[PDB]
Parts: sequence; structure tokens; C-alpha cells
Amino acid sequence: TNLKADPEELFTKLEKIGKGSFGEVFKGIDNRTQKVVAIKIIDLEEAEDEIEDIQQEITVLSQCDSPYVTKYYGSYLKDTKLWIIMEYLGGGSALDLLEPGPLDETQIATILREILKGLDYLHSEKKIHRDIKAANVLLSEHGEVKLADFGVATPFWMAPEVIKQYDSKADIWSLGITAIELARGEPPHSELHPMKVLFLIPKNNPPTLEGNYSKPLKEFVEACLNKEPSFRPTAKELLKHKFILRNAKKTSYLTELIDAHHHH
Ligand SMILES: COc1ccccc1Nc1ncc2cc(-c3ccc(-c4cccc(C)n4)cc3Cl)c(=O)n(C[C@H]3OC[C@H](N)CO3)c2n1
Repeated sequence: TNLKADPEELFTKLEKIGKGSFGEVFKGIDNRTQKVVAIKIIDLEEAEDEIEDIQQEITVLSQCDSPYVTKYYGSYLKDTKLWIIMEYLGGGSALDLLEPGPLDETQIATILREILKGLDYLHSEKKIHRDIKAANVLLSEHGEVKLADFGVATPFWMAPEVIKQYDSKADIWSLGITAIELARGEPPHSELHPMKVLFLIPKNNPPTLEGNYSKPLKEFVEACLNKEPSFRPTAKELLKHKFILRNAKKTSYLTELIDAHHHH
């Protein structure tokens, strides 16, 4: 963390984007390069009890160097405010892109494949994302798909063993929930109170994808959503799943989805 430079001289802060954890996030401009960045500003007086969690997330992001993980550019302390500078992804989140109407299975498979590429990277690095969900999957203006908002080391995407207190297979369960979310718009149990969901996830059989979806997509979901973690496939294995191979296409086609969101 840079304690000498003035981030208000280095960056121009523009409009708020998304909905950041611990602090609001703004579109910003690097005044030296004129590149757009994302800027989170956290008041460290008001967010005192969470400082260790903030530090832990900075450390993890700073150790990641992947096309599939949002890049970390640095942080600055100005008076009581911590500025965190990240890669700007102008397409918004996958969750935002559900708003105009349902995805088709090519779009679902393409987004899942790119998420899987990020999980393959993290798991190979002995890391766990811990909060895979559509709101934490960001798209660039070119359709590139990247992971954001790592979980700290709401229940709807949590694996049963996480709730009951795990390894990288918890991310695979969360991916299965995210696949349902990309197909249906919301995760299982979304109509229920979160305290009820907390006991339902360990108690119940795993969710299935209900509706008129291809059998490969339903089987992709079922494979991720096994109560036994060792029965879930790895991210590497799921990149070869027939649903992915038969349906995923070039990520650049996702710009059509981004444009549809701008037109809605
Ligand atoms: C037009 O663009 C958008 C429109 C709509 C939505 C998103 C964007 N585009 C975007 N592009 C980059 C981001 C980088 C961070 C970001 C992430 C983590 C940290 C960070 C690092 C270390 C420690 C801590 C505590 N935090 C800092 C930042 Cl800067 C960020 O928060 N968002 C907004 C956020 O996206 C995910 C969603 N769940 C809630 O909103 C980001 N949005």
C-alpha cells in the first residue's frame, strides 16, 4: 500500500459503478495513461472491524496473474480513506446481463467455460475463490469474462460442507448453483428466508435444473451439485464436459449480450 502518493492527484474519480463491498466503487481515470480503472474507496474509520478481511483480499488479488481474474493495480491511503485500484470491466456483471431476458445455452456455456478457466487457474495456484455467483463474474466491453469479489476465508451459493464447516470442490458446487442462476435468473431457494436456506442446503437432496433445458446442461448442473465433494469433478475435467464442448463459442459473441443490456 502506497502511503506517500496522493491518489486524488493520480486518478480522476467518476460515476459510481456496481455495488462494492466495504466501500463504494467508481469508474475512474488514470491521469497519467488516461486508461479507465475501477476505484474502491473504503473509510477505514467506519470499516474498522473488517480491515483484516480487506488486507487478506488485497494479498490474494496481488498474487493472481491471469486473464480470468480481475487485475489489481495497487492501493493508496489518503487521510482515513483507502483507495483500491482495479481493472475496469465495462460490461458489468453476468447477473446484470440477465436483466433483459433469458440467456441461451450458447451464452450460458460460454460464460461457464470462462468461469471454469478462472477456477482452473486459482485451483492450480492452491487458491479457492469462495464466492462464485453471477454477481461476481464481470465482463469487459469486449466480452472477456473474469472473476471478482473473492469470498472471505447470504447462503444461496454455499456448498453444504461450507455451511456445516472444505477445499476447491466448494467452488465447484457454487459453480453448479451459478449455472442454475444463469439458466433461470436466480439460485435455488431464492424465495425463502436465508435462515431457512441455511438448514435446507445440508438437509435436502441437491438442487436440480428444472425446466426445458438440454440434458447436457442438466447433467453439468447435477455433476457439480453432488453432496459428496469428492464426487464433484475438477474444473479441468468440466472444461471437457459435453455441455461446454457442444455449446460454448467465442467470448467476443458476448458483446451482443452487453449491447442488449445497454438497449434495455
Ligand atoms: C460499467 O462497469 C460496471 C457496471 C456494473 C457492474 C460492474 C462494473 N464494472 C466493474 N469493473 C471492475 C470492478 C472492480 C471492483 C473491485 C473488486 C474488488 C476490490 C477489492 C480489492 C481488495 C480488497 C477489497 C475489499 N476489494 C476492489 C474493486 Cl475496485 C468492483 O467492486 N466492481 C464493482 C462490483 O462488481 C462486482 C459486484 N459483485 C459488485 O460491484 C467493479 N465493477
